[PDB]
Amino acid sequence: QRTCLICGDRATGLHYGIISCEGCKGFFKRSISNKRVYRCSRDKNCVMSRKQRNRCQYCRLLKCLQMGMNRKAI
Amino acid sequence: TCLICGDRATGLHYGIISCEGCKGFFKRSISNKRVYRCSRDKNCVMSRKQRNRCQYCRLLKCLQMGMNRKAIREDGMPGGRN
DNA sequence: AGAGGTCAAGGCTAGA
DNA sequence: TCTAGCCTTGACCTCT
Ligand SMILES: [Zn+2]
Ligand SMILES: [Zn+2]
Ligand SMILES: [Zn+2]
Ligand SMILES: [Zn+2]
Repeated sequence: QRTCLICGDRATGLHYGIISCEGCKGFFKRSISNKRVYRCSRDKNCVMSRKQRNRCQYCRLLKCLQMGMNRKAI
Repeated sequence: TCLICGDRATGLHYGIISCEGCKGFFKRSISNKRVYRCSRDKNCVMSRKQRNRCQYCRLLKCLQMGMNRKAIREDGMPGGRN
């Protein structure tokens, strides 16, 4: 019963290097494959939870990379 | 093809085959708890260029054809599978 | 397992 | 106001 290193949601195994949920797995895949560049509309310190992760793409991706998700896979 | 207005369907939405218009209309009608009223004989015809002439008959047609109110999520989370 | 793919949920905001 | 075309998302799915 392990948790996503990004948002704390239930994790389903390792994805792109680190334990994570299906949401952050899918989010990271789409951000890298499509070369998306996000920007925080606030203070670059947005909360990452199941209910609030979708409210800032920039901080979500930043967390993904900081926690160790490997872009090289794609 | 949309079961409500005949417009081209984009897939299943809230239970039945429907277009993006009726998809969004049903979502807005349920989430905002809208009550509409018909200004005629509660029998307005539903087509692409006419569905927007009576919100009451459009919503009644949505429910008749099987659009499910329970398909709007209380937690408001997107994606996944039902 | 852990990649990539599926496709109906909800989100955004032009255009009427 | 409201509409709907298009985008973003994620629990399952197939594939390597
Ligand atoms: Zn996560
Ligand atoms: Zn942020
Ligand atoms: Zn329709
Ligand atoms: Zn009517």
